[PDB]
Amino acid sequence: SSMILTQFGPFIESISGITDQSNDVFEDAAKAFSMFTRSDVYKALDEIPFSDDAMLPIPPTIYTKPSHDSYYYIDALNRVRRKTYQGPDDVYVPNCSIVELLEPHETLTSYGRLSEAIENRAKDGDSQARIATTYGRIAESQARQIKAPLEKFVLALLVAEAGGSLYDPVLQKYDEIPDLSHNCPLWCFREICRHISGPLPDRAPYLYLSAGVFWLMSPRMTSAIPPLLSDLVNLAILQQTAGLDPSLVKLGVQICLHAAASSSYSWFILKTKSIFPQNTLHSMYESLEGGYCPNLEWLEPRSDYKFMYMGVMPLSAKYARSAPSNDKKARELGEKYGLSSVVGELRKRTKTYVKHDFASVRYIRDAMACTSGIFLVRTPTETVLQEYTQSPEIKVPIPQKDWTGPIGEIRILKDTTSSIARYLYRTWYLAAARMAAQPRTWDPLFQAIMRSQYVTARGGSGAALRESLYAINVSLPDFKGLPVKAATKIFQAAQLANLPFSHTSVAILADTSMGLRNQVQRRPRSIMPLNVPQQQVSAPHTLTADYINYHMNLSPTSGSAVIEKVIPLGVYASSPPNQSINIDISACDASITWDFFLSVIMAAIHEGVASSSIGKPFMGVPASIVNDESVVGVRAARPISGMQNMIQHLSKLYKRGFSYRVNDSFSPGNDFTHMTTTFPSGSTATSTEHTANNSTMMETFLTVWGPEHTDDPDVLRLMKSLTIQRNYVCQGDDGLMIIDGTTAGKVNSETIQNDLELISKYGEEFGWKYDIAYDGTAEYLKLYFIFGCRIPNLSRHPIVGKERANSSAEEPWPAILDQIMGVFFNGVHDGLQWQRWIRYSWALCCAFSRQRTMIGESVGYLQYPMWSFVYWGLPLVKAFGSDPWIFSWYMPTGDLGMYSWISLIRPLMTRWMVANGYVTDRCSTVFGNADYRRCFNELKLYQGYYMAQLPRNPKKSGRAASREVREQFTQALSDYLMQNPELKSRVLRGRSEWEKYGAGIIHNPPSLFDVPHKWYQGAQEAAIATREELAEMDETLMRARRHSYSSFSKLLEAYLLVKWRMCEAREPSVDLRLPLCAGIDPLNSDPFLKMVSVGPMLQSTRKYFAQTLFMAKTVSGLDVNAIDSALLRLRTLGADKKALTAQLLMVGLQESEADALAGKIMLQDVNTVQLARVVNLAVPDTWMSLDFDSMFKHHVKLLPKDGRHLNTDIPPRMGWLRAILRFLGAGMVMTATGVAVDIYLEDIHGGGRSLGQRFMTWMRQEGR
RNA sequence: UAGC
Ligand SMILES: Nc1nc2c(ncn2[C@@H]2O[C@H](COP(=O)(O)OP(=O)(O)OP(=O)(O)O)C[C@H]2O)c(=O)[nH]1
Ligand SMILES: Nc1ccn([C@@H]2O[C@H](COP(=O)(O)OP(=O)(O)OP(=O)(O)O)C[C@H]2O)c(=O)n1
Ligand SMILES: [Mn+2]
Ligand SMILES: [Mn+2]
Repeated sequence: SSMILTQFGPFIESISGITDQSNDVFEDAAKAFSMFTRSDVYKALDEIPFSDDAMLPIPPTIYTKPSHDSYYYIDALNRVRRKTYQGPDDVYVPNCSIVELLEPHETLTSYGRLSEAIENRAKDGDSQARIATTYGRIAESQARQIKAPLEKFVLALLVAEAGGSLYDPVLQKYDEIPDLSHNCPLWCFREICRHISGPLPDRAPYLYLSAGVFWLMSPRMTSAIPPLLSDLVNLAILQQTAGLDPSLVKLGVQICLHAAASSSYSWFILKTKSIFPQNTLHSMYESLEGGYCPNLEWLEPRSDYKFMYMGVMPLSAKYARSAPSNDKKARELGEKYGLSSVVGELRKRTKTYVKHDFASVRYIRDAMACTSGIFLVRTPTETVLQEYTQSPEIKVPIPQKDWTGPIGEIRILKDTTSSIARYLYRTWYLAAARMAAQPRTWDPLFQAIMRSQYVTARGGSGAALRESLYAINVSLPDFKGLPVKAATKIFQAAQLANLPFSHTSVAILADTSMGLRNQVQRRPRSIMPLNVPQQQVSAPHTLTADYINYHMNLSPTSGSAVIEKVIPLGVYASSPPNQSINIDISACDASITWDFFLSVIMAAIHEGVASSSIGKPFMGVPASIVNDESVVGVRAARPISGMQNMIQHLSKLYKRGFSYRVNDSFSPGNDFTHMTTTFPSGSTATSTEHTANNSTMMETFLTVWGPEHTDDPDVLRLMKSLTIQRNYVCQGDDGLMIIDGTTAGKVNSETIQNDLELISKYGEEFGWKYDIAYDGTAEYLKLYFIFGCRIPNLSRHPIVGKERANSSAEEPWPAILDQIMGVFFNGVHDGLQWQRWIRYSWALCCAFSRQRTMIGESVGYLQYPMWSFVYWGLPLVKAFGSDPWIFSWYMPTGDLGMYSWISLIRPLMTRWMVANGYVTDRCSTVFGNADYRRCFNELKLYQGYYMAQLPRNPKKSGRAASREVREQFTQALSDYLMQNPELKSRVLRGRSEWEKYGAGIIHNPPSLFDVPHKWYQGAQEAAIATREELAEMDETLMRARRHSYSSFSKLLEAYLLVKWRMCEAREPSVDLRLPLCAGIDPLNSDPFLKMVSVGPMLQSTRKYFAQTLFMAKTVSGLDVNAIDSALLRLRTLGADKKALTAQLLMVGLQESEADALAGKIMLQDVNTVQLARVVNLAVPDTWMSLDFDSMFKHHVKLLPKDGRHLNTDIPPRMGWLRAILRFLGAGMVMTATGVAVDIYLEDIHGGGRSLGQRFMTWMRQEGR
């Protein structure tokens, strides 16, 4: 550690709260990090005096593996294939030797890549060589699934931990987290690597580079080492940052060692990934004595996902685990994978927890962070053959006699059918009828929005489309000479802009390009990038599904972020006396096929949409005539609407299937088109469509099937009390059945058990394998709940992992900084120990803040000041002589965050500056007699501040674009969007109108006329950048670093004029004995105190924020939040109604609607969150789990604590000020470590009137 | 070639 201490000494102290932070120390540490060689990190690791408790037997078979050759073969189709040994799954990268297939590197002599000799032979066609290349390429691919070299994460850990225990400001004592000599993962990482390198000077087992991956030329290396080491690094860091229990951590190291020990690391990891969850989470409290769980009320209407805390629910034996015991299967699983030692130890400990509290949920949490975090990987060929193969087993087919004759491509489900499809057809027909009945549906704007949905900078199988068209002799414009990426649906849009639907129809049957996705703890999944025509024709399906989800069921449309997965619902569902069944349908996409679902859905839509769409086109598609054979004998032609014409063509595609074109870059010679009946995932229908069928079938069960298949009085009662509108929440193939409890306690376990079994049997009837889980736990959208307590699953957020499906290289340097920051926020949302996490993050950041730059022998260095990270969100540990750890990780981001920490130590800063020579005669309103201008330039605070706001990736704009083709393109884009003359006309009105009532007031008028321009830029920025464009980006960051400044942003200089008074601590909003999120307990002071004082966010953030906008959606390309800002800004700038009416017309609204909304906007009382956008203030993501709405409303007093002040009074017409002011008060409160306090407006320098004009100036100047 |  002397090697680490000597080199990072001062820095270590600055991030441990012993000494102040400063850019000089920081940048020097950065330079030290940059000059540490890989092998030096292993040397540093050797200096560590590991304890015996940190050691465990390392399996010798981890080093001696067979040849890859016996693990592959060539099939009847000549494609290289993985040869199965452990079962159908055994398709991943096998654990084998690899050195025998390498050629030493020219320079890094001890490292090697795949023999170029082997590849050429493979490219020739040699079977043995192909096998070898494939294994070589996939093994490498498995190794690329990480953010950067493992040594950087390790080094930062060394630096951070060299600081020793941290003193808690609140608890007023040092934490007791074991030091590194007790870190078992680290010991393994060192020993495993040392054993491989052996007598070699190079200590790294492999090198993660740009030129690819290189293996250390040791006969001891294995294709399983990269995954293994990556797993150990994650555990190593968490044992120190999440305060994980070391005894548990060793259990996780064992599974991993067993994984590398097996014949296929990934396969093994996959087959055992439920060990920790099963022997802890899903087995808690078989016995229960005490503890408290939340008591929540689900407000009406349940669709709002809005809840209210009502105190605590005392627990007792009355609530012990009633769900079936998983013991048997659990022990079996352990026995089958040689892990019965671990499974047993876990069962033993789980039984010792007889009280529900912080301690026990922390144990579950700790247990679950130990699961491997690797992104499983296998060759494309295999994913495609394993995912587009299985077909649903419809145990009860829809009788052939139940269909009418054809009506084009569809057949009507006779209403005489006794098939369960009867009800599936009803829901969709009904929905379709109501959707097409809506006036909005026929509005030129809505149809424009729809048509813009799939016009994105993403792929759409462009090549296959261009050739399907060529087959009918139709050539698309090539826009030869444009600097935009051609494989964008945006490019596609332009090529089709001026072509009749009848000419592009054939494209609906074009092939589909390959697209893949690797996931943590899951198998890779293939994706279907549908083309514009295919997406167009899919509309009716998508809209009818949306109509169902919005009006007929209880469903969520969530993303991937924890902030949007409705946490409140899980707390409710899992709190006794409530119970929940976690439903999931396995092989969902393979389950939605023509034979049952699609052939019925198409018919339903096509018929329920008939009368309202009659005699009308839709989204570009024309009406037409189709052959009719419904009735027997009677065979005529039928006039169908454009909307119907879509279903007509879509039905044709759903019937034929999809031609998945597989170009496997990992398996030489594996080129082939595979036809599959699996449902498309890249379809705009996918998600919404699966959510609708889900709830529809559940409705049919509870309402029809169920009741008809059982006379059990209780099961019938339980069922009757369940409605899909109140008790069943779902998204996609995920379902959460919430059985509310009574005063008599919870519903009988045996009656629930009976119910479930009927659901299972019910699904076999239409080819759906329900994966039902009834274990006392609530699990929805990978969010884990128990007794009202949310259990973060850390294993799913690998600190070093990163998905990399394609062979393409990682993004140039700067890019990694955004990834590092994301790692930090995860740690916040996941509840890691705040001080330990913040310190490590500073280590990690410093370690990635410097990059070597080239300009042609002009070897300089790019360096981000420590201040840039603050701008990005990382809280300061100690600065300007302040006390240590006064800043919380809930500190806002950007300007709002800068204002907050600076406001919290204004005096401190001023005093410090003066005491160091930065004195002046001019008294600053904010910093008194401090020479802040000279100070902030010298500390690189201004520099860091501005550098933070610069693009972290190369810009492609500015590439030479021959004006003429440049105009042809944006024209086609325009035509696509401006298909319907009525819409264009709407915008032209908005324009001439704008020139009379709005032009001049603001300068950001959003307009549909901009979209074509934004679309072009998007297609541009999607293209690969040049080394030149890369040099330009550096120069930019480096120019801002040289430049010196005299102020911050106009907005921030305004916030600084506002002073506050921090007061008495708030009272608890929830019981302090109440577990809400494992990890957030009295051992994690700041996160905890904030949780208790501020309160948890009990409403769905998606539903909440949807209430802060006048318009939900707009044409893709424009920003709903932008539009909201312009309208409110015009109003604040005193613009006339007519002016707002003009803006709305420029974005697509019909005058009637425009004038109505404009008039409505004018008189509304806009809420804090919505109003604060006029000045670009946004609720920090980190705050999303807290009740920020209460804070704004009841704990940020704008009335000075001691009465009215002249400066504090708010001018009549400047009420909007109060909203901006609220964000500033909360910003300081949330940034201050400890309990939320009540902050009181103390002062506004030039007064509120001056402040308002100041903000108005910024407003009217945006975009000039 | 890399989707919603
Ligand atoms: N349409 C669509 N749905 C997605 C996507 N990613 C996830 N989902 C949906 O949300 C669900 C949760 O998926 P996961 O893949 O577990 O993502 P995650 O939510 O980020 O998991 P984590 O807990 O580790 O943060 C599965 C699926 O129905 C995506 O890219 N597109
Ligand atoms: N990047 C992703 C990931 C998932 N999905 C969609 O999510 C849906 C179901 O989610 P999973 O449960 O994750 O997929 P399954 O195929 O059902 O997994 P398996 O039975 O193990 O659960 C189907 C799939 O198309 C998607 O469109 N895009
Ligand atoms: Mn599933
Ligand atoms: Mn699912």
